[PDB]
Amino acid sequence: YHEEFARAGKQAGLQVWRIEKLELVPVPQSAHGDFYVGDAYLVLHTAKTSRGFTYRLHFWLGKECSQDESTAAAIFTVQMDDYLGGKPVQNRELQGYESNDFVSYFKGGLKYKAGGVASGLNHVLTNDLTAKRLLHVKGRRVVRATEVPLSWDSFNKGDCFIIDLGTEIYQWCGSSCNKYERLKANQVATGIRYNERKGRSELIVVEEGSEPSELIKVLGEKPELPDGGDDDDIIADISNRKMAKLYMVSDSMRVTVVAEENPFSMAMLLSEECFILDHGAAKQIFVWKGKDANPQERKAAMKTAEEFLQQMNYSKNTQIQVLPEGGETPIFKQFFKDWRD
Repeated sequence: YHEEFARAGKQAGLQVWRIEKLELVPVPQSAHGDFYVGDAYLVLHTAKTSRGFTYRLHFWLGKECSQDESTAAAIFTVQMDDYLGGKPVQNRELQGYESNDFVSYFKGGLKYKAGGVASGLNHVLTNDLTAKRLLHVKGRRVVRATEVPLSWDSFNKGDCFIIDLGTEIYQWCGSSCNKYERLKANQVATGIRYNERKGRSELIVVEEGSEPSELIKVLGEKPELPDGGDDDDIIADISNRKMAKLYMVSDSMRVTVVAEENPFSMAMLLSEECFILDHGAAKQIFVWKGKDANPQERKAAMKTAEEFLQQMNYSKNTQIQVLPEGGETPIFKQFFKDWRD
């Protein structure tokens, strides 16, 4: 019913919408990758196949968005899903914990902008040039630029920071950060100048201990810098250990174990029921919904999955992927020894 659903999934490519006071508002192509820290988004990826149209539906939740702001995103995803006839694959995306597939849609990386709809902020593209902000650039695999308070308190020796003053962008490189971190932060700074300023802006690379007068004017005198925190985010352990479990959901919700170790057999998946493939140790849980399974139980898959994490004492930041029968992902299918299409 909401106007945009009519625009959704018509042709191949990526479509980003931001939930603005219970309404779907498109996010322009240039703004793709920028997400407000206090907002909820809907990301739809359309793939053309011979005949077929394959959908990868994602709902991104901001760190500062409310419980009710999060609820609206979940409803919109359910409405979008049945609007697309239960053909799409749904994913709950959490800020700083989003999946590889979601991450792969934005080549320049992710930009976490402070504020949101409550601060009156828009994705409406502007020449701008009046901007004053600070971006903390972190991550080796995935480049994440986070909007941090524009002061020396945010700073650390081991990382790269981008001071965006509008007409000029400063790439502050910490004394103890390597070549890879410098290049990645540069790509973000080049991204602002070209994408947001149209190349009018000027890029100045700044070294710690050598900051210009303009920088120390806004920021003030530079004090001692804390040693760069080593994030060393958890990386999947490679072994011959079979860490996945197969569960069947029996309506609150009751989980019954099907298989105590992967590889699973395709026959275990019954069209009459909803299943949970647990790979919680590797940060991923999958909700497989049978074609002849109860429709009310199918719609509550996201809620069922969140309850599963809580019951099995997993982190609330575990990746949730909801799959319809026949719309299984290559990652889900590979847990099976006898997968047949």
